[PDB]
Amino acid sequence: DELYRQSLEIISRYLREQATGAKDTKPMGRSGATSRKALETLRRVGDGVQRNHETAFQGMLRKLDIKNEDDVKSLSRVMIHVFSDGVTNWGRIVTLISFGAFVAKHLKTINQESCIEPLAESITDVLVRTKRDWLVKQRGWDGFVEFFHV
Ligand SMILES: Cc1n[nH]c(C)c1-c1cccc2c(CCCOc3cccc4ccccc34)c(C(=O)O)[nH]c12
Ligand SMILES: Cc1n[nH]c(C)c1-c1cccc2c(CCCOc3cccc4ccccc34)c(C(=O)O)[nH]c12
Repeated sequence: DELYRQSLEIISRYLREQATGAKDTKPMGRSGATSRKALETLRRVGDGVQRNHETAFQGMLRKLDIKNEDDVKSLSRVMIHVFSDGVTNWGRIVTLISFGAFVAKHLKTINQESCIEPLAESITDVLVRTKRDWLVKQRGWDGFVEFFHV
């Protein structure tokens, strides 16, 4: 599943980098050129989403109890419901991933750096399960990068 693999690469890298501060230097798989600009776009736009929605993000983070990987999987119930309701557009997707980064940074501060990879898998699973046809119609990550271009 190449859309899943590329999406997990992009989402995983962004959440880990936000949480640790460090860029992951390891090589990308294929479509790495698109994955790179998608990461550039996340750093640029995603960082501002977290600032601009800080109150709402902190409020949702308070409502989440994440003690183990079973609780990461339980979150996916909230993620599917809130993300499935409403209009589909690239703003929804960048919000989904930016709140992922906001949660991963918290998970690192509480010594749960380990839940970050499962969190990224859940986010990617929800994104592709709910929006695969729309994502393909929009040229996937090439569409994401074009949308936020400039
Ligand atoms: C119109 C609407 N209704 N509901 C939702 C969700 C959206 C929506 C639609 C599109 C984007 C967003 C965003 C991201 C922040 C602003 O986006 C941009 C940032 C930088 C350059 C851009 C160049 C072109 C277009 C957007 C850009 C948000 C958000 O952060 O809250 N919401 C968006
Ligand atoms: C409550 C509220 N008020 N104003 C805004 C902005 C928010 C808000 C706060 C947080 C996330 C969102 C989303 C994305 C869909 C739901 O994503 C998640 C829900 C639960 C756990 C998660 C753990 C990791 C990653 C994603 C998660 C939206 C949206 O889709 O429009 N809005 C959100």
